[PDB]
Amino acid sequence: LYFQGRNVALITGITGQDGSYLAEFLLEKGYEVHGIVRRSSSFNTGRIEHLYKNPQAHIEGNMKLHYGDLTDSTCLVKIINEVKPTEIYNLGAQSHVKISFDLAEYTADVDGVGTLRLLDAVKTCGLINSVKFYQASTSELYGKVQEIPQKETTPFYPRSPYGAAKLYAYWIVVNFREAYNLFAVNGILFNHESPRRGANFVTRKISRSVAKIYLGQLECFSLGNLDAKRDWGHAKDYVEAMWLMLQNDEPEDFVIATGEVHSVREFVEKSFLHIGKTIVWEGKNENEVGRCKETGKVHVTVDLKYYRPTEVDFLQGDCTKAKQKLNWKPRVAFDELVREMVHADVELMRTNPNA
Amino acid sequence: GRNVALITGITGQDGSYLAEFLLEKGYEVHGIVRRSSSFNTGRIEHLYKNPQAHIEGNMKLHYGDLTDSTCLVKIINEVKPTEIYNLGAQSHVKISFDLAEYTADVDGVGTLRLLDAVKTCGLINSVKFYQASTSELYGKVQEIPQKETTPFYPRSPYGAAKLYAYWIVVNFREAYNLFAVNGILFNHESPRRGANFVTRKISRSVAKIYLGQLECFSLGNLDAKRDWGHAKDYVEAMWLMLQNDEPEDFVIATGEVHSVREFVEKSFLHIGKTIVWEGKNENEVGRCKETGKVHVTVDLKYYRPTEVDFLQGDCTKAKQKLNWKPRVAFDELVREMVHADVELMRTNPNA
Amino acid sequence: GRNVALITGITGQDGSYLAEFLLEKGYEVHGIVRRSSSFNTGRIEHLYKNPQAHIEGNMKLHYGDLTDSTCLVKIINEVKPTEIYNLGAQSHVKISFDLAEYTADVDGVGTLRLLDAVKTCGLINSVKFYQASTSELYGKVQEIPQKETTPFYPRSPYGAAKLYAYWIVVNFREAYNLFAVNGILFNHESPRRGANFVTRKISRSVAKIYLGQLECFSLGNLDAKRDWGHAKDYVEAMWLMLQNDEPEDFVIATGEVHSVREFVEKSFLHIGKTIVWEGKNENEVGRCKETGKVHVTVDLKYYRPTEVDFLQGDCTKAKQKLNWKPRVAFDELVREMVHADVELMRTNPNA
Amino acid sequence: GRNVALITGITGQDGSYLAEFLLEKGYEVHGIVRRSSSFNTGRIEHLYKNPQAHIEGNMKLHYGDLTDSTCLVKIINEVKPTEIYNLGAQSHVKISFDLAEYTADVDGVGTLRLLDAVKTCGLINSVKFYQASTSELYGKVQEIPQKETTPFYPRSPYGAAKLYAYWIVVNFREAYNLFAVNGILFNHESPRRGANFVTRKISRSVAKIYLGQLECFSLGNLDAKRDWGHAKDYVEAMWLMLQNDEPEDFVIATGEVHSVREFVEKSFLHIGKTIVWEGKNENEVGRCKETGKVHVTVDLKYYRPTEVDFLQGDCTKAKQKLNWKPRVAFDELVREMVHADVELMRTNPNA
Ligand SMILES: NC(=O)c1ccc[n+]([C@@H]2O[C@H](COP(=O)([O-])OP(=O)(O)OC[C@H]3O[C@@H](n4cnc5c(N)ncnc54)[C@H](OP(=O)(O)O)[C@@H]3O)[C@@H](O)[C@H]2O)c1
Ligand SMILES: NC(=O)c1ccc[n+]([C@@H]2O[C@H](COP(=O)([O-])OP(=O)(O)OC[C@H]3O[C@@H](n4cnc5c(N)ncnc54)[C@H](OP(=O)(O)O)[C@@H]3O)[C@@H](O)[C@H]2O)c1
Ligand SMILES: NC(=O)c1ccc[n+]([C@@H]2O[C@H](COP(=O)([O-])OP(=O)(O)OC[C@H]3O[C@@H](n4cnc5c(N)ncnc54)[C@H](OP(=O)(O)O)[C@@H]3O)[C@@H](O)[C@H]2O)c1
Ligand SMILES: NC(=O)c1ccc[n+]([C@@H]2O[C@H](COP(=O)([O-])OP(=O)(O)OC[C@H]3O[C@@H](n4cnc5c(N)ncnc54)[C@H](OP(=O)(O)O)[C@@H]3O)[C@@H](O)[C@H]2O)c1
Ligand SMILES: Nc1nc2c(ncn2[C@@H]2O[C@H](COP(=O)(O)OP(=O)(O)O[C@H]3O[C@@H](C(F)(F)F)[C@@H](O)[C@@H](O)[C@@H]3O)[C@@H](O)[C@H]2O)c(=O)[nH]1
Ligand SMILES: Nc1nc2c(ncn2[C@@H]2O[C@H](COP(=O)(O)OP(=O)(O)O[C@H]3O[C@@H](C(F)(F)F)[C@@H](O)[C@@H](O)[C@@H]3O)[C@@H](O)[C@H]2O)c(=O)[nH]1
Ligand SMILES: Nc1nc2c(ncn2[C@@H]2O[C@H](COP(=O)(O)OP(=O)(O)O[C@H]3O[C@@H](C(F)(F)F)[C@@H](O)[C@@H](O)[C@@H]3O)[C@@H](O)[C@H]2O)c(=O)[nH]1
Ligand SMILES: Nc1nc2c(ncn2[C@@H]2O[C@H](COP(=O)(O)OP(=O)(O)O[C@H]3O[C@@H](C(F)(F)F)[C@@H](O)[C@@H](O)[C@@H]3O)[C@@H](O)[C@H]2O)c(=O)[nH]1
Ligand SMILES: Nc1nc2c(ncn2[C@@H]2O[C@H](COP(=O)(O)OP(=O)(O)O)[C@@H](O)[C@H]2O)c(=O)[nH]1
Ligand SMILES: Nc1nc2c(ncn2[C@@H]2O[C@H](COP(=O)(O)OP(=O)(O)O)[C@@H](O)[C@H]2O)c(=O)[nH]1
Ligand SMILES: Nc1nc2c(ncn2[C@@H]2O[C@H](COP(=O)(O)OP(=O)(O)O)[C@@H](O)[C@H]2O)c(=O)[nH]1
Ligand SMILES: Nc1nc2c(ncn2[C@@H]2O[C@H](COP(=O)(O)OP(=O)(O)O)[C@@H](O)[C@H]2O)c(=O)[nH]1
Repeated sequence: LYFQGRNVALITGITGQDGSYLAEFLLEKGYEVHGIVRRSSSFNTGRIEHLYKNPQAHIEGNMKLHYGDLTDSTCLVKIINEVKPTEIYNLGAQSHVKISFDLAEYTADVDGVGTLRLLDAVKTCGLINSVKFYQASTSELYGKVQEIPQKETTPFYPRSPYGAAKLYAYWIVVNFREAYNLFAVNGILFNHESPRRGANFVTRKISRSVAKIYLGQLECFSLGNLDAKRDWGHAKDYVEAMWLMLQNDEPEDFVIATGEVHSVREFVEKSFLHIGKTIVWEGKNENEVGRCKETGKVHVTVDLKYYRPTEVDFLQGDCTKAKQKLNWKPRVAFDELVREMVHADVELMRTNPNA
Repeated sequence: GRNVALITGITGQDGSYLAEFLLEKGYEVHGIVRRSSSFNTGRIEHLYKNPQAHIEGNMKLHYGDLTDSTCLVKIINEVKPTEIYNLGAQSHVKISFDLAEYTADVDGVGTLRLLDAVKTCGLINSVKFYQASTSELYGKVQEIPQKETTPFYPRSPYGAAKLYAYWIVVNFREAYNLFAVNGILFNHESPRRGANFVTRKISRSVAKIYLGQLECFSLGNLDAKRDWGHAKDYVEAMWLMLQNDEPEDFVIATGEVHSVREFVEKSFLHIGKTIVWEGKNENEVGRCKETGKVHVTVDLKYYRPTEVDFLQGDCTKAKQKLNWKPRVAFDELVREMVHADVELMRTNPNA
Repeated sequence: GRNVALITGITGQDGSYLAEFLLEKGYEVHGIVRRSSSFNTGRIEHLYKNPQAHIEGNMKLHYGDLTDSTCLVKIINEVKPTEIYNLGAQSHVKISFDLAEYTADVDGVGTLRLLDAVKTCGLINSVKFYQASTSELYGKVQEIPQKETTPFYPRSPYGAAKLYAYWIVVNFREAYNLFAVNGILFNHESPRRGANFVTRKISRSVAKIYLGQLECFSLGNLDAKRDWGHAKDYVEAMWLMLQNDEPEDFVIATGEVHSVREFVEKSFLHIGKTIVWEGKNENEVGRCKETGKVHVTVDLKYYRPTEVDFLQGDCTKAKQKLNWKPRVAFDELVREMVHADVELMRTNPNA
Repeated sequence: GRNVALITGITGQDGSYLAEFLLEKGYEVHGIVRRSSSFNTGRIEHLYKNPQAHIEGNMKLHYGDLTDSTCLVKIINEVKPTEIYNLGAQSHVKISFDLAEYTADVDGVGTLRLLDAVKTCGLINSVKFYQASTSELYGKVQEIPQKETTPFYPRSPYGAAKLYAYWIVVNFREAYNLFAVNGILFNHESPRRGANFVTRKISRSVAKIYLGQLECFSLGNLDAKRDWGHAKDYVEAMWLMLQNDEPEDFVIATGEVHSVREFVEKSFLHIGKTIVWEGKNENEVGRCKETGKVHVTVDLKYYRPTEVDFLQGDCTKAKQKLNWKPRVAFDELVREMVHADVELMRTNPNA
């Protein structure tokens, strides 16, 4: 049964980057934390296995995991009915934009309709007035940005099947809030990174590749659009904002961002500086290369296979509303983020060159 | 010289008028029809070459479903259309609250399945694609009237699914140079409109009352306001949007607003009865002034959890670029629908 | 005790007869109806309390779909049935080859969704569940005649989907002690049979030929042999299966076999014509002895890629345990269908 | 000629051994990999041309999912494989009871999606298709031993989904003349086996106990009896089936039966411990004879609602027609698995 003082979180996507930090953040506050984990042929729990009570035996304590999938309605109802959460964080998703162009229907089913399935499970279980629901929305919703900077009232313009699926999810969450008075909020989070970031997102790809070059495991790597500009924060700061949004007296949507913009090119330059290399760019378009000023070796090339058919050229978030209402502020700035990711990947690649 | 149209949703209101419109222009018209335990082709069976033997001529029908990717690829490969009109949908807003996932799968993901089939079949640079978008996208309207630059604010699972479809069509246009357009059509009605949409519900019920086959019927929100046009005028806009030199999205509307209550009042005037209202909210009833008899009541079961209170479309862009303009105005629409349902109900009291 | 039935597929042939059968026994009958752009309730509209107003009495209808889990849970939680008859299906074998995935989703996974909805609602010990299984499971028959223990060998995507449904029903029975049964029904027909199944296609076409509305029609495999009963007899067997003390699977059939050719011959005799066959394979035609006119041809588009040549059911187990026996035999079934279709086609040549 | 394999499920146990096998035979090997938030390629990363940079040579990987029809068509159309091995599946029986619908969509309908992609792509005449069928199809075994003609009786949602897949493969073979075969493989294990299948759970746990990193572990049904072979031997059989001149289904098994209890006993013997059993049912424990410590308990949460008590395969047909025989017998299998897991746990106590 529900009672005041019992805090029970259900996290979809607990094995991902954000889920892993959010689980840690909520455990520290004394929550019982439940997560939904996909069945996989090998365990996919590497980011959260340190949160077992006994990590050698994989015995659970205050973090409890359940097999499920956002495409299986019955499994979501069974889990929610057993857990009776006070807070639900829907972080599960096919979260990669480039992959969404080749997996557009799967991305729609998980990222769009899966949000509806989870909301519908809350309603089926009779929990509409018992649970607070956080939806992981995204600055990708702004796509071809209609305003600079982007805030909660900037109109959406998605540019991928991922963005379209997340737009459905955004509005179905609003509809449950308005139709049924579910406390449900959209966190419109701008890009956020960490050493736990998926390896094929651009920041982690750069930090991994720079680490491999530093260690002699790699000579060169390829990127797509060097001129893309992004607002990059640290995932550990942003999961705190997710929790603050469910602590708010009223269910409101918020932009969470740093408000500071950098290019992919700058992320590359700063990463290489951390291994003592100055990158000099030469050429243009798909023939642009990044050369080490000291040695003259080409370390970065461009490959059109990494371009997106409809690029998101520029993102910059204005989080004034969150600063005023939630008293949220980012604590990690861009330069520290880059150093932390390169440093962590150098250590990772030293231990395991196949990592 | 080749004009081959493929219409999903050909059995519905709009598909039936669009089929007639394209046949009149000499198109070969193909339609996708759902398997049904009884035939669902009543609106188009007059377009068979031999309607007694159900033998096809220039309108050809194919079993399929917007939730079955393989069947869509198979049909598009066989037909090789030059124009595709995606009119198929679970199109009812109230039903979408109880069938939210089905509505997402057909109206949202089904649009992606059809676009993906176009791409799979190698047609991305030859076919022109029309998406049936909707004024329901404006939902809780952010401007009056609503135009192409008015932000969307959907208010039902139908609206949210159609918003996904709107943007996935834009993405296929922008990513792959598909000639694909969104028709943002405001409400449009006809004697072929589904019986549980408000206008046809009213005209059917008023017809039955005129013929003494019914005494009373119940509605939901009487003060909802809508921009109502005639479906036969609007399918022409769909075709015009694919004739345009460049693929653009357009609002199609009359720009004139009336309430459900006004549709009731005008419908009853056509059968010689003046409705006067008494009471409030779910206790409001509509009584014939001349006889004192109650003919209209309100039932909360017909309300929607999140209502769309007001729609009024501004189709300036379509007027200027497509030269489209509506022909049937509200008063004629009501008269036409009441007259047609009187003729139908005369033939069959159970209709 | 409470007698509340939930019928999926209530608008179909069997659902319409089962609803009548259960209403006569005093049940409250609930059905799940697909949203459709025209109403699909023609077989059951006479069961409204007021058929002119479409007001429900003891038969109550709910919009839903076997591919929407949430909707199924909502309906089962509202209705709390004591008996569930899962008759809803894409039931056409030929169309299943073009709609294989949709047929799997509705006929196979939909049965699982309904069973899971029962379990989700906490009714696993409180409901009896009937699954509409089919002689198509025997496909390439491994025994003649076929009984409950005959090994299955399906021959179409419909057969495969129904076989999944058969085994998931058995698994719910064995794993969770659900009172769930498979009715393995052989072909059953009626004047309400879908028009594109072979028996109704023949009876409709013979009627149209009698009335001068049609000259000729085409069939597929004339040599297919079937065990054909009357749907009205067979819905009684479904009910008897849920009255049984223990959940058991049963074959329901006549045990008598006739060819499609024979059904054609007997149907034409009821309009006073003796059909005489000439030619072979795709060139075979049936000609009226009295007039010399060709009335039947063969068209390969009606062949199935993997035919089911022969079905003959052995219903000894049901005769012994349920005291079930069919009341309508083949000759009376034919007469009834031809007679009903002449009446229908006289009233409407486009029917 | 051209030898290009497409392996779904390449990241799994069998896919990793099959990829190795086909690369050694000179094939270009393509694999479909699911998007995952961390890479799921641990079993095959040594097959990159440069494993430090994850650069591909003769093994090429493609993102996809068996539930996404468009992605399968794109991959198959790009690869143009000569052989397709459908190993991708939710392959865990206990998990299938909680994930019944997902298991149906991937293991059942996903097989149809892959077959339909072959057909869509025009490859029906140029590809050989292997389906990963399973002795779980026999479930409550209807013959002992089980062979190709033994009737199936599945006992889980996994079994039911794989039964759908088996018959849809047969139907593509018979309807469209696709060279498509069902490998009916009995249980096969290796040091790459998923950690929550019973053999690998035992070997992992015995290794952790040996190294003092675990005290005890729990099992479900100790008395279940299985036919266990080595995955490395069995992937050769898959390839042999597609080398056959005619498409036939084959049982692949050892024909030797052992219990879970015996697997436990033999595993502990390899670390120098004699397990002795005391108690009954869920209170049964396995105790070290030497030290008196309890190392094995029983937990009903690992029981399946409908167990498969006994499997024993008869692979006479494969021995005659394929000249296949297993190289690894049960005793060596146990030894290899415990030794491998000891070596793993020495490197990483959290493994
Ligand atoms: N990081 C950003 O910059 C950012 C910005 C805004 C919004 N977002 C959104 O925020 C959320 C978390 O981001 P992230 O960076 O943590 O993404 P991530 O690392 O890619 O984690 C995705 C999670 O979702 C799970 N998942 C995927 N498909 C699923 C399914 N069908 N059913 C259930 N679970 C499934 C994954 O499981 P596996 O481990 O099994 O793959 C993983 O746990 C996502 O919804 C993402 O779209 C991210
Ligand atoms: N009328 C309006 O005021 C209005 C306004 C803007 C946009 N729209 C959109 O315009 C389009 C047509 O409107 P309408 O009034 O003609 O709607 P309609 O009469 O309800 O017709 C709906 C059509 O879609 C078909 N359909 C439904 N589910 C399907 C599925 N799963 N697969 C394939 N076909 C399916 C229906 O087939 P059955 O006959 O088998 O049910 C019917 O042919 C719809 O997309 C509607 O949402 C309508
Ligand atoms: N008649 C036989 O000889 C025979 C023999 C053995 C087994 N069966 C099985 O017995 C059952 C009834 O047979 P029938 O002859 O009555 O079939 P039918 O006339 O084709 O009726 C099929 C019913 O299922 C409904 N339905 C179809 N797809 C649906 C979906 N996605 N969600 C919900 N409902 C859906 C149809 O609704 P619409 O009206 O909207 O299409 C109709 O009510 C079927 O399962 C059939 O496969 C028939
Ligand atoms: N081993 C046996 O004893 C045995 C006996 C007979 C038959 N089988 C069948 O043989 C095949 C392989 O067995 P295994 O032991 O190698 O199983 P496994 O280790 O569990 O591998 C399962 C594979 O399928 C992939 N997969 C899961 N869901 C998928 C999806 N939705 N789309 C695409 N790929 C997906 C998995 O990817 P992730 O790595 O991303 O999870 C993995 O590559 C399976 O079909 C299994 O059912 C096994
Ligand atoms: N541990 C690990 N790391 C990998 C793997 N593949 C790539 N990377 C690292 O990922 C980062 C970005 O590389 P990318 O090419 O931008 O990533 P993609 O995900 O787009 O493509 C990768 O897909 C793989 C998949 F199997 F998923 F299809 C393979 O095809 C691989 O060759 C390809 O690079 C870099 O740091 C890589 O080292 C892998 O299997 N295991
Ligand atoms: N021919 C016909 N007309 C019908 C039928 N049901 C309603 N109407 C007419 O439709 C108009 C609107 O009535 P509504 O109540 O607003 O329509 P809904 O679709 O919301 O609800 C209807 O659903 C039916 C369904 F079976 F689909 F669930 C039944 O439950 C029916 O009782 C209910 O009215 C009016 O003019 C009606 O005459 C029917 O079966 N056959
Ligand atoms: N009332 C009505 N009857 C029809 C219709 N089409 C066929 N029949 C009658 O059905 C019987 C069987 O004919 P079939 O050709 O064996 O039926 P199919 O379902 O295989 O094919 C039919 O499909 C239709 C569909 F639209 F669904 F795709 C059209 O293509 C139609 O031309 C074709 O006959 C006969 O008695 C017919 O008179 C129709 O639209 N309305
Ligand atoms: N490396 C690793 N090994 C694990 C993990 N969990 C279990 N094991 C090992 O698996 C073997 C079998 O254990 P089981 O309990 O029979 O396995 P299940 O898959 O049924 O259940 C497991 O599910 C997990 C999941 F997150 F997936 F839900 C967690 O709940 C975990 O506590 C539970 O054991 C043993 O050798 C374990 O060491 C893990 O996260 N990482
Ligand atoms: N993932 C990825 N992104 C790249 C690459 N090269 C440039 N980018 C750009 O980097 C930006 C951020 O991409 P990503 O990290 O995947 O996050 P996104 O904002 O969700 O698309 C996008 O504009 C990409 O187009 C590359 O090799 N991989
Ligand atoms: N369908 C329907 N709508 C009603 C009824 N009573 C009032 N309305 C209102 O009429 C308006 C138009 O409804 P509808 O014809 O279904 O078309 P919509 O604009 O797409 O929702 C909506 O605001 C409804 O809430 C009723 O009985 N049925
Ligand atoms: N539906 C249909 N079946 C035909 C036709 N001609 C021959 N048949 C055969 O009649 C038999 C019964 O078919 P049908 O009535 O559809 O029921 P089924 O037994 O479920 O396939 C099958 O063997 C068909 O192949 C035809 O024109 N239509
Ligand atoms: N996975 C698993 N199986 C167990 C356990 N204890 C007993 N078994 C039995 O071991 C047998 C083989 O199980 P498994 O390795 O998962 O493969 P399966 O034959 O496909 O079910 C089954 O009869 C299980 O019930 C356990 O803890 N885990």
